[PDB]
Amino acid sequence: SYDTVMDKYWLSQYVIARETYDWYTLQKDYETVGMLSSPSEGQSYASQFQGDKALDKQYGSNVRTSVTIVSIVPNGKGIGTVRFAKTTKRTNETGDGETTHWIATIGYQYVNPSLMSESARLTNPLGFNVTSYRVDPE
Repeated sequence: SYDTVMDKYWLSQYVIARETYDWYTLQKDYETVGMLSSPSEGQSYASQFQGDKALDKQYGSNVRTSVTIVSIVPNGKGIGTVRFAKTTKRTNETGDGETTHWIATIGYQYVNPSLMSESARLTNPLGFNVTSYRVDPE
């Protein structure tokens, strides 16, 4: 399925943007999630970078969390399931970090792309749009 392959691409892009923590990549990841999410899901994502305990304020460049996509099942019923690993490393230090495994359940749709600017279509050509997101331990 062309649709299946394309859904997998965007679900993958979304999880990577949303679960990665990299100081030098943060603004771009943040905007990618923002652009690919509904207002409600976007504000909910953003809450982690708000306030005193905002993640960037706490970590700076001393922590990096990298994502590895393990498997993806879209279901054609507007929900996709993404299994992935997170590896967190304290950048100044050595070793390999902790790796943990998760399952993201993602509600998503595609919105008419004609209703966006050509510029916005350069980052989201198909109107991919995440309406709900949850992450649960394996």
